This record gives sequence, structure tokens and C-alpha cells, in this order.
Amino acid sequence: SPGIWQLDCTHLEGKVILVAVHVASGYIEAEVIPAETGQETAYFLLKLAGRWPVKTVHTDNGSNFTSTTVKAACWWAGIKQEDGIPYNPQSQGVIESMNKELKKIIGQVRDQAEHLKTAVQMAVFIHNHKRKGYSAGERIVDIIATDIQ
Amino acid sequence: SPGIWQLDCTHLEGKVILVAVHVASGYIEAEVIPAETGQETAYFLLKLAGRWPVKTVHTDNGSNFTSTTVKAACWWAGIKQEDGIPYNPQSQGVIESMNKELKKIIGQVRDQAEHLKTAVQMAVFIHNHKRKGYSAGERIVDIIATDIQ
Ligand SMILES: CN(Cc1ccc2c(c1C(=O)O)OCO2)C(=O)N[C@@H](C(=O)NC(C)(C)C)c1ccccc1
Ligand SMILES: CN(Cc1ccc2c(c1C(=O)O)OCO2)C(=O)N[C@@H](C(=O)NC(C)(C)C)c1ccccc1
Ligand SMILES: [Cl-]
Ligand SMILES: [Cl-]
Repeated sequence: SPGIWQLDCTHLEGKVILVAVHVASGYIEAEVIPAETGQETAYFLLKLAGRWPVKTVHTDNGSNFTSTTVKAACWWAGIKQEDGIPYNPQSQGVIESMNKELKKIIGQVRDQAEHLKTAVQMAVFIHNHKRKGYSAGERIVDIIATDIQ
Repeated sequence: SPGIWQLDCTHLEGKVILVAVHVASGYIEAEVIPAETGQETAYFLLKLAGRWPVKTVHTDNGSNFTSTTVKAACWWAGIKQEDGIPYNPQSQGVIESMNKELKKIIGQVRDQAEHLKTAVQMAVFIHNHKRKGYSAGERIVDIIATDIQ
């Protein structure tokens, strides 16, 4: 449970935003890419797994699930790929709500950045620091420290 | 102390690798860029601060310290910029040793990646997971959870 992440892909300004959400905390990492490809997803996972202890990934669609480069990256990083099919329905509407929320934060910061990628990183910052009260960034640290001890 | 990071910039294959080290733990994040510019450094810091609670950054050289874009990013993210002048000299030997170590890991994985950037991310993974026994990734989580409670 401390090691479960969900991939999510959303669109804005004719570009793609790739998001990884730490399920138990709501913490996210995100990037802007021109298109969702196996290779971009593979590279993103590799970055994620070097930064946080990623045990399981619920991939966002079947193409990435099937991608040989995504599989090679998951093999390399020790990640177990699963089919993020929502038996928990809330999780599906949780994503949709997250995408909406994230686009809301992006629009609020949009004017402070020339490039979408900067605005996305500002939005990641705001999301992870927003106190709900613990922040998502505080929750992920706590969940994983607990898991270690 | 849980919030202190050090920037470091090293060279390989005619490219630049930008590294942020969490001083208390030895944990790192890293990226490949074509050249160290104010803007690249600013963007990197913005990414870092949305992911970990960055309070202080010891910048790697005076150009980045002076850069208006680096200052704007640090203002935005709430980061206090300092001049990473090694008042403790090592420190300075610690970085040099880290750069050497990191290039050693890169050469060991180099054949498993077409592009240098992938090899760098493999090396970050190996570095952060290497048990030394707690890993750097375990140490940073523990230091920050402690700080929260
Ligand atoms: C802290 N930032 C954000 C930032 C940091 C690093 C980056 C960025 C950006 C970005 O604006 O997307 O793009 C790549 O690396 C600024 O100070 N941005 C200024 C600005 O002069 N931006 C540049 C230098 C023309 C790119 C700005 C210009 C226009 C409008 C609003 C702000
Ligand atoms: C898990 N990875 C690493 C990887 C993942 C994602 C990426 C990458 C790379 C990379 O190799 O740098 O480049 C950007 O997005 C592989 O399976 N690499 C293969 C491979 O065929 N890679 C491509 C498809 C030619 C890019 C490989 C090619 C040559 C030598 C060794 C391995
Ligand atoms: Cl944070
Ligand atoms: Cl880790």
C-alpha cells in the first residue's frame, strides 16, 4: 500500500500531462510530454522509481500496459505492473476529479509561467503542499517512514 | 537541516548533469541538460521543491546565485538561496567524491540505455537504493517524517 502508484494522462493546450499519483496520500509527480508513448511512460516511471519506493503501478490504459519499453523499465526498476481497472469506482471519479482540480490549479498559476511545463510544476507544488490538516507531501513521507520501521 | 539541499553540476559525454543532493541523507535528484543556464537551474529547483520540502539551497556557483530566473523560482517556491561556499571544506571533497561515484554508476549501467539521460536516471535509482544499513532514500524519508512530528 505504501508502494502503490496510479498513472494518469490528461490533456491541455494541445499537449499531454502525465501524472503519477501515490494512492494512499494523493501525492503527485507530473510532466508535460508532446504525446503519450511507451517510451515517455517508461522514462517517467524510471524517474519516479529512483525517487520513491515504487512497488506497484496501475497503468493508465492498455497500450502502456502492453508496451515493451514500459515492461522493460518496470522489469529494470523492480515495479509490478497492474491493470488499473477500477473495482473501486471512487478511484475512477477520483482521477477525473484530480484532473479537474489540477487543471484548476494550472489556470490559477498560468499567467506566472511562459511555458505550460512550468505551470504544471507550480501546480504540482501547490497540490502537494496544500494542507487538508496534513498535506499530501506530509502524508507520503509519514506512510513510508512507518513502512520502513 | 531536513530542508537543506546542495546543487552540483558535472560533465559527461559533452553534456551537463545537474544534481541536487539532500545534505543530511545523501539522497539525490538529477537531470541531463545541454548547458547549465539560469533557466534550467530555476526549472530544476521548481521541480525539486514541489516534490520535497526544500527550505534552503546551496547553489553550485555564482552565476546561478546571481541569475534573476533562479531568484524568481526560489522566491516562488519559498526557497532560501545561499552561497554553497564550503566553510567546511568537505563538503567540497564530498561533492567531488559523489560526482566520481555517480559517473562510476553511470558507466556500469551505460550499456543498458540508448540515451545518457536514461543512464543518469538508472544511476539515481541505484544511488538512492544502495544500502549503506539504511539507504539514502530511507534516510531522507525518516529525517523528514521526524521533522513533521
Ligand atoms: C520563475 N520563472 C518561471 C520559469 C522558470 C524557469 C524556466 C521557465 C519558466 C517559465 O516562465 O516558463 O521556462 C523554462 O525554464 C520566471 O521567472 N519566468 C519568467 C521568465 O523570464 N521566463 C523565461 C526565462 C522567459 C523562460 C516569466 C516570463 C513570462 C511570463 C511569466 C514569467
Ligand atoms: C527501458 N529502456 C530504457 C529507456 C526507456 C525509455 C526511454 C529511453 C530508454 C533508453 O534506452 O534510453 O529513451 C527514452 O525513453 C529500454 O528498453 N531501452 C532500450 C530501447 O530500445 N530504448 C529505445 C526504445 C530505443 C528508446 C535499449 C536500447 C539500446 C540499448 C539498451 C536498451
Ligand atoms: Cl512538499
Ligand atoms: Cl528509493
